[PDB]
Amino acid sequence: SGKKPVKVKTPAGKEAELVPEKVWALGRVKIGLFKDPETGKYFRHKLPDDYPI
DNA sequence: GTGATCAC
DNA sequence: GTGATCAC
Repeated sequence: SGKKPVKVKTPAGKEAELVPEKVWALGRVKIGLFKDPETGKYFRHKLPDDYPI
């Protein structure tokens, strides 16, 4: 089932509400792996500090 | 330079 | 084998 959506900036520079595929703690910083739906390309982006890991 | 992850 | 993600 999907992860909680999160507002990210895409590598194109638009804000999108996207569902990460995978999330983890990068040391203290929470990181998600996202796919830009329009372009199909993967990118990583910081998650909120309270985001469920 | 570290810490984890995986599409490339 | 590693770029790229952040705050420290």
